[PDB]
Parts: sequence; structure tokens; C-alpha cells
Amino acid sequence: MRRTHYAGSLRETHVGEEVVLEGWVNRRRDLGGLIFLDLRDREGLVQLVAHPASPAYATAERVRPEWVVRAKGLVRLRPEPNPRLATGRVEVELSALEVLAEAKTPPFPVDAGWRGEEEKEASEELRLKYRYLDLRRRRMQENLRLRHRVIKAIWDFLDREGFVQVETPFLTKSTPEGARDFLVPYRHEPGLFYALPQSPQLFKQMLMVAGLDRYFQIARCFRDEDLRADRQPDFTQLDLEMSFVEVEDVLELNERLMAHVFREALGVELPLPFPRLSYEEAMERYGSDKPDLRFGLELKEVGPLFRQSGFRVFQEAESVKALALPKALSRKEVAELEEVAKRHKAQGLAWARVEEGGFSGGVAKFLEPVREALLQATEARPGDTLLFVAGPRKVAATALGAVRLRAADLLGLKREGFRFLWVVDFPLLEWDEEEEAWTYMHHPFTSPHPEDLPLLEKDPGRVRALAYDLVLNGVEVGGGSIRIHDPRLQARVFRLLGIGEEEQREKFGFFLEALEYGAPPHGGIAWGLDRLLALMTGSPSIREVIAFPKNKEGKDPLTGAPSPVPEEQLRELGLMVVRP
Amino acid sequence: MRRTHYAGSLRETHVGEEVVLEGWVNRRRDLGGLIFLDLRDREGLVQLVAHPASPAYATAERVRPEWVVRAKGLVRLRPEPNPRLATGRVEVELSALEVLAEAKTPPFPVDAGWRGEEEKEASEELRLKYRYLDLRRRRMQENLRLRHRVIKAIWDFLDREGFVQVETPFLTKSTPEGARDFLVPYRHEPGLFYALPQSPQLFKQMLMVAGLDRYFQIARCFRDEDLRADRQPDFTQLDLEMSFVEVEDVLELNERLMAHVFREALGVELPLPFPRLSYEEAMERYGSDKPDLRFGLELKEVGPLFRQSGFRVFQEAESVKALALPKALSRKEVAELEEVAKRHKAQGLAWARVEEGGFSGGVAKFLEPVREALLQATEARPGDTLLFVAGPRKVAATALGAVRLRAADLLGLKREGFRFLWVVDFPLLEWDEEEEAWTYMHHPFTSPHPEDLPLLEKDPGRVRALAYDLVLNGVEVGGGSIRIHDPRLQARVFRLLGIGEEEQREKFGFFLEALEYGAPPHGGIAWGLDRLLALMTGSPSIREVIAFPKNKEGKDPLTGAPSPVPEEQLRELGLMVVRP
Repeated sequence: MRRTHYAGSLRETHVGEEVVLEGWVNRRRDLGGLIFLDLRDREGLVQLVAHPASPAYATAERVRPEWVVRAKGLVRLRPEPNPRLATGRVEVELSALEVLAEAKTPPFPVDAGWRGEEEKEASEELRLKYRYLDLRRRRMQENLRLRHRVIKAIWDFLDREGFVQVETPFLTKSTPEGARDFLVPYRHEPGLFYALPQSPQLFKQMLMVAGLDRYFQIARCFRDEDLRADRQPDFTQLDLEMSFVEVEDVLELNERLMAHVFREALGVELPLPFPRLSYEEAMERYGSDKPDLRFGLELKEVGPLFRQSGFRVFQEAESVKALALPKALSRKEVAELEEVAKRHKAQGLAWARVEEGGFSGGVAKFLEPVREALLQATEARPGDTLLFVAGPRKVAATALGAVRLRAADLLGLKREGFRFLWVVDFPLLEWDEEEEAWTYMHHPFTSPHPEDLPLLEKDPGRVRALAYDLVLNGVEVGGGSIRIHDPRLQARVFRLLGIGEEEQREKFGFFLEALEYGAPPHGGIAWGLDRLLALMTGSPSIREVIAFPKNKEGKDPLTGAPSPVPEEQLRELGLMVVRP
Repeated sequence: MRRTHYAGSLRETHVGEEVVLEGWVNRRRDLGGLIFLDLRDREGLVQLVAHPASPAYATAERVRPEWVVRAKGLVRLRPEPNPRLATGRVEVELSALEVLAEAKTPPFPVDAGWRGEEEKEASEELRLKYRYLDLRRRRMQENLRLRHRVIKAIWDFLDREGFVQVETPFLTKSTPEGARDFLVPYRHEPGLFYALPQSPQLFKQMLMVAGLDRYFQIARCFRDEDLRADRQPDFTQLDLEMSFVEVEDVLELNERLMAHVFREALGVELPLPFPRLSYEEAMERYGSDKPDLRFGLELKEVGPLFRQSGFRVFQEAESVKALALPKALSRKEVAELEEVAKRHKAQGLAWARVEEGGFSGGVAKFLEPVREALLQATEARPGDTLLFVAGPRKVAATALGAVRLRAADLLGLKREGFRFLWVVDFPLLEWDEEEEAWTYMHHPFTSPHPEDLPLLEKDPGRVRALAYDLVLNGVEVGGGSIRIHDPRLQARVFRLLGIGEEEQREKFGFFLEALEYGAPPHGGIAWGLDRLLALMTGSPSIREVIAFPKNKEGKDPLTGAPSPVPEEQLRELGLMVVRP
């Protein structure tokens, strides 16, 4: 019974051996008094040959796709090799064939991928309703095995660096603010509920208070958000925390971990260290806090070059950002880019073509008086097209930032490879507008920069935080920060945020007390593992790297779960349905 | 700033080096113009010495227990070595000392364990309320680090054997029967709920149907049970499933996995293979389906020796089980054992002492007529005490089985080491009594023994299942079985269990359809990881091997979760509180 080899493992070196294989029939071909069966298992395909003189011929004649069988035979060299199958040089002459399970016709084909051919994927609702058949496809199994390899690589590296894996609670306390929590009724007392964790944040910080120098966990997180932007009700994160560290210790450890993961999983060598850009530098050069560095097209400030002369729009604005495109755009291409600029509420997009010794179209006449100085600042050459956005420094950068991205598509620029970078020095507080007090941009426990400590009172506007974001190809894959370990500083901060000393004792009471027993300096980070895997695989959605995901409504077509429960089961919990 | 070494890592080989250490003050001793501070971190303790001539003396004079500090000094040999501390041969002459965080007085001491001293534990409610301080104790950290090592060992071994780790859903469908499910309200539609998983059972079987030859996962399971028998609302299991296997392939793989874990984690060598006992053999020899093999005291059937003579009680009973204790019991010891026997509803405990050439006390007079035959069957010698339990074969065995265990305590027998064993050949159906149809003893998907297939109709009484339990020192740590992969056989089984073809389509509908697309033979097992860890560590409860557990009422003293939620938050979910 026991198989001798995986079907897709057979090679020219097995010629002459007697083998026993078990798997699925990928395809059957009757070539006239000769039946060929392509047997499949996780490692690949192998051609089986049944001749009329073989005792297995009768059974080979009744087999259909997806039937599970056990085959016995002699491995022999193929009269003609198939250059695209790892087992292409051999075939198995059958001596026996037995059916272990029959199968009805699948709603969609799963055989093409295994031949190296392109597949026609069925609608996603069908794939999800029959996920166990979708998971038989080569590409899906490659994604799941890659996810295994990545997590194993993470364990090998962190175990080697002294990190202790700690499992955190799933039934915790609900919090009045943040994101909406998923709740769990406490049977023994109506009105009491557990909440599923949005993140292990407080627990990993308490593990640092406990003296576990360094921790990690592949943690499942749950957030009941009105998400349609390709997000799942629950997702996976690599969670990590360390003690007695400064920002640089965290970044260096993560760069080395990430290079290890890519080397082991994809066999790709990443250059270290990763570039590091401050929030301000990223906004000015790329118009975004999550820059895509796979192409250039850097933004240039040219506002100074315009106030000595005089072109209305270009001077009432404190900033004039320019972008030099290596192509002569058409009127339709310009109009499309202008739409993008306006979406990010910018009054308009100005343009001009760069010809030999002069400009053409758009605002060309206003550029001639500064031609020389402009060509240097922008480094534009004949044939290029200049685009401008004038207005508030933040609006101009953000708007042109969006144009730069859309421009990469129209021009069909080559965006390949993996470009990682750290964005650091973010501000501590967010846009609280003009009525009253500020709010946090990261999380209440994020440490403000030490040298900026004093400014915390007189000008909390430009006080930076010790926070960092990890971005890959224009996408945020992770983020973290150095935490506040001083109970008094935490308060001083809570003074600014305007959170009452009665509200703190309600939403963070147990944690604030922990800080009074000697908390060491500490900090960490969390990676969106599903998102990282989707980018590593070039998948269009994180649903391609999760075995059994939910659809866009948060429902599960396979199990039909969000389902009704017996009225008495709810009554047992002391609950009744109403409206919402 | 950065430390040069972990405090507890210093050795005689570091003498002469300048070091920077960071940690907690475990204890301070003022020896008169000389202050000694024991600095602690995850690796252990180091003695720091501050002299009046040192710039660090002033600070050393104000430090208290649990304060976090950074110390700089020169390592030097100790004038007197401390033989019980890994760093006992050295000490650090301080040149500098800085306070990073002060700490108030802890509710209970955490310093003794680090010195090797016996530790005085506080009430469990206090330990849980201040779990981050409890976790500073040496024994708690040893437990957590051991848990890390065991899980890493499992990943190494299974990855090497070709298993693919797959993460399963946490939000699934609720099922009308089994154990009570924890529910999660579906916001977008009142009356709809997700259920937390009781086990990944159906998902790992669908992963076999998908063609992933072998899978594993360290899975979190949730069961809303009225548990007080040292059980948590959620627990962890090592979950594993394999394709194209027979019972023996699963047992062998698990024995090698377990031997690997014990060797890597504890440095203990387990003898393979593990003994295998059938359910019947285990019940007859030890009176239990989870036998403790750390000692003998095997049960003996002696009922046959009594029907030719005639002692009332000993004949109306189909069974008379005997146990020979290597000690002359007192009347109090006998009375205590009789209580245990009655607990497991047995009418009573008969006894007699074995003297030289005869019996004494109890039912001695009725034993004399069979003395020779009895002494052979029981192998009893002078000085031993014979115990008997007469009645239904099942009651006698179970009752005396309990007596054997309690007897091990009274006699103070030595029960040390780790004795693993497999209990196999369990029956397929349970005690459905005399009114109607049977019920399952394992799970609906457990495969009945093949050779017993026919008896499934005419005498389903003695049809065995392909199920197996893994036992360690009298405790069940795991269990699994070969699954049914034939949709027709599954039905045939459902015929016996009496489950309607409409109820199946409601509780297993999606899964029954999966079996029709070609399911391969498969089977697996699940280990109660928390229970295994508690046994490996000699812990009295699984709460000692879980970082943040719940108390006996399923509540969390640390966070105070089960908590009430705003009336409007519930209304948002379309729910209102009632009673229970």
C-alpha cells in the first residue's frame, strides 16, 4: 500500500525501479489501444502507460479525471522527453491500478496549471464556495507552501537571535475607542462580554515589564471594520517587542530578518541597509508617506524661480512643484493626469512641452523668462513634458504625488523588483483642526522624540515621535515605535491628548499600574503578514494567500457562516434580537 | 547605552573586561561602607559591588528592589565563590550606575527563585491580577521558555518530514450539537452569528481532499463548557492530518515526533516504540482506558475460582477482580479504599491479609478453601493484603481501577519518569442504553475497522473503530483516528447513528459534498498541548504554562474582562440583554 515516491519526484535516476504511486488522475488520453494517464500529487505530474497486455488496462479504461488511484509499475525512459515537466524524461509502465475513490465532475478545471499551461479561473464566489477544489490548483498550493516557508524562516532567525515566542489571549477586554471590536457573550452573566483582540499590543508591553527581554508571535488580529478595500475580518501579523533598544536597534534587526526571509523563501538577495527617509523628505520628494521607489520621477520645488517675474497662479502659492516626464504627452494623457490632481483637491494641472531651445503648449510663454534656471532645477531635456501644481505646500506635493504614480502607468514604466524603505520621524499628534486639543497619529503609547520633549508644552506642533513605517513598493507592510516606559511622561502626554484621569483609569488602568513596578525602555513593530505575502507572490488580493478566506461581505460561501442560531440558544445567553 | 552582556551570562572568562549591564535590582545589601547589589535579567543574577570611592556609590545607596538600572564596571574574581549561581565566581566593581525607572513595592516577592531558594507563592487571584509581576519569577520564565522550545522542536521535525503548516479560520459556522459554541454577532444582519472553532477538524480533512498530503497547525480551540476541572475557555492543540496512511503510519510518526520534542526540550531519551494496549486489554489489566504504567499492581480476574464452592457475593457477580498490595493494611487504610470503590458505584470492598499458610481478617474464611489456586492467580506473598470487588465486569474493573490509583498514594510507591502508551481498538459506538439506537464514542467521521464492516448491521455492538488515544502517566494527552473517505460508507454509518438525511445536510452538508469529489484515505490526531506541557513541567495546573490564563470562573482579574458594553453598542449589533 504505502507509496514509494511522490509522483512528481520521479527522475531519470529512477529508471528500472519498481514503484507504487498514489494520487489523482489529472487527465486521461486514449491513443488507440494504448491509454496514458497523468497522475498528480503535491510534487507534480507523472505519465502512466497502460498497454492491453497489462492487468491494469481494464481499470485504466474506466478511470475519469479527479479519481484517486494507487498505481504500481516499472519506471522507464520516455521515447520522447517532455521539456516542461520535471518528470518529462520518464514514464511508468503499469502492472497494476486500483481505484480508491471515484469523483463527480468538478464545477471548474484544476488540471491546466500542473502542465504549465495558463488557467481560466472561475468567478471568486465559486472558488470560495468550493475552496477545497480551488486549493488543488498548482498556483494555490505554491502560495500556501510559500507561506509555510516564510513563517518557518521567521522562527529560525528569531529563535537564533534569542526571541521567545509567547501566545497571547484571544478572549480579552473591550475598549470604548479605536476600531470596532468583535464581541463574545459571557454566558454566566448577561450584559458581560469578552472582546476578540485588535492587536496583542498591551500584552507584549507587559511581557517586557515581566522581564522577557525579547518576544514574538505570529498573531491573529480581529477588527469589525466597514472594510471592502481588500481587508478580512481577521488577519495575521508578525508581532515583535524588544527591551533596552533605540530606534536603530529595531530597524537593523528587522532588515536582517527580512533579508533572511527573502533569501530562504524566494532565493532573492536584498541589499542592506534599506534607505531611510524622514516623513518630510518623503512628502517633498515623492508626495507620499509610502513612496514607491521602483522608478524615479522625483518632485522638484520650483516656486522660488517664479517671484521676480510674475505669473499669477505661480506666486500666490507658497509652493510650485514640478515633475519632468520622459515623454511628449498627448492632450488626452494630460487631461487624465489633471483629473487625478483635482481628485486630491488641487485647483489644476499646468503643463508645457520641452523642445529644443524653448517650450510649447500650456503655460510655455511664462516659462521662457526662466528657461535656463528651470531646466537645471528639473533636469528636463528636449522631448520631455513638464507638469506643475501650485498651491499649499501639502496640497501641491500630495496632488503631484498622485500624478507621479498614475504617470508611471501611462508611460508603461518598468516597475519590478522589491524596494523596501523606512519612513521615520513622523509627527506625534494628528490633524485636530482649529477648535481645540490634538489627537494621536500612531497610538497613545508612542514615545515622542526626547530632544523634542520640552516643545511638548509650548509648541506640540513640531514634536516628532519615535515611530517608523516599513514600506515595500508603495505599500505599508509594517509599523512600530519606541514605547513610553515612564508613568509620569505617559501622563504628561495624556495631558496634551486631553484624556481625563478617570477615562485613563477605565481604558488603560491595569496597564498604567504595571508601569509603576519598573518598566524598562522598550519598543517594537508589527508586520501585516498577509499583505507581505500577497506582494511577494504578485497576488491581486490577500485572499490568494489565505487558505479559507471570507468574501467581500465578510461571509463564508463554503460553510455558509454568519448563520442564525436557535432562539433558545440565545435566550440561554440572555440575549434577544432587535435591529441593525 | 547598549549592554555588552546579559547579566547572568558573566563567567570567570570575562575577568578584566569592562562591561555595561541593564536589569532589575533583585536585592540590595549594605555591609557597612560597602553596598552589594544583585542585578537580574532573563539569564540570571550578578553581584555588583559599589565602594565609597566609586562615583556610583551615591546612586547605589538610594536604589530599592525592582528598580531598573544600567551599570558599568570591571569584572573581577570574587574573594569567595558562591556555589549555586552560574556567575558565582565573579562580581562587578562599579564605576557608574544610573536609574532608568523606579518601582513601587510589589504585592508579593519575586526574588527568591533567582537565588535557588524555595519560593513562597501567593494566592492565585493575586498572581493573576498582577500577572506581569508573577511572570518575573524564575519558574514562570522557565515554563514559558520551555513552551517556546517545544513548539520550535515541533516545527523543525514536521517541516523536515514534509508537513505544511496551514492557518485555519477563527470565525466559522455554529453547530447544533457537540459542545456549546462561543458566538460572535454579525453586525450587518441581526440574528446572524459566527462561532469560534471547537476544533479545526473539518478544515484539516478538506485540506486532505485538496491534495495537501500532510498538514499541521498549533491551533487555538474554544469551548464554552461548565468547566472547573482545570480547563480554560480556550486552549491550544497540536493538530495534524496525513493522507494515504494506516493506523501504524500515524502512531510511528507521532512516536518519533514525541521523542524528538523530549530530547530537544528536556534532554530526555524516550524508549521506542511505545507500548500498545487494546481497550479491552487495558480495562482488564488496569481497570482504565488511560492506564498509569509508572507502577504495577495489575488487576486479576478470580471469579472462576469461586463457583464450585460458594460465597454469596462472589458468585451472583459475573466478575470478581482482585488486587494484591505489598503491605499489611490498617483498618483506616481499608476504609479509605472502600470509599473510593463506592464512589464508582460498587457495592463494597472485600479484603483479607495474607499470612504464612493462611488468611486473616475480612473474608479470610471463604478464601481458605481455594488458598493455593488464589495465591497463584494473584501471585500474592505473606505480608500482602488482598482486595476484591465483585459485580458487573465493567463496574468491578473501573472500581478496583480507582482503588489501584489511590493505593499507590497510601503505599507511597515511587511514580517517576514518563510512561507513554497507545490505547487502541476502541468500540465505534457508545452506551445508547436499551431504548433505541446507538451513538458515537469518538466522532461521526471515525472509520470503523474494515474487517468489522459487515457486523455494522447485524451486531454493531462489537465493531471496533480505527481510533487511538495517547496517554502519559495516566493522563490523556492526545487522540485521533483514520477518517471515513467514502461518501456512501459515511451514509451507511449515519444509518446506524440515526441521523436524518435532512439533518446531515444541515450540520455537515458542505463537507459531505466535498467527499464526492475524490477524497483520499486520510487520518490524524490532536495533542492537548497545554496539558502535555503541564506534565513535562510537573505543574499542578495548566495555568502555570500559559502566559495570561483566566481564573476558575472564566474571568480575567488582570484586565477585568468579561465586562459590560454601552447599551448603544449592543443596539448597533441589534441585540438587547434579557436573563441568564
